[PDB]
Amino acid sequence: EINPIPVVSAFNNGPICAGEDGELSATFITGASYRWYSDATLTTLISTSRTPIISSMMSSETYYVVATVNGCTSLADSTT
Amino acid sequence: EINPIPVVSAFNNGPICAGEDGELSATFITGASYRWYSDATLTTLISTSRTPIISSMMSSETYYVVATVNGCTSLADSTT
Repeated sequence: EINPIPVVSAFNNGPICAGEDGELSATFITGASYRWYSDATLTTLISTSRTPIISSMMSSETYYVVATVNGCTSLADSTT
Repeated sequence: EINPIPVVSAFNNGPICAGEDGELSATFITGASYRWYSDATLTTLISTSRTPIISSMMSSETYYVVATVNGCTSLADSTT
């Protein structure tokens, strides 16, 4: 059985005002797990949710997402 | 049948102000049960929920989580 590699895209709420809670989201892939990272090298894990909430953002920041399907991992996408 | 060992990660709401209700969460594993402990030795059980609520926290505290799948237990993760 040769499994396909899933493709996932990342998104956000558009510009947000400092002090507000930012939200991240990603495309839904049936059966996929998701992992969000703060590092470009994917070494620090933030959360494991399709749509995590980031409390009290005071400054611009970037996030990376990897989706996993049937043991196969997507390339990470990113959003700012 | 040889079952895999599940991997579960723990999270929280980020810094919270004293007197507020803190929340814990953990990665979702399909079919897993969850157990949260207050002790590093996993001897005191707090709750059995993926996302328990901790009322009125007045000080920093740490929690441990174990997920169980098909009778196999994960290593405990932790969050502060």
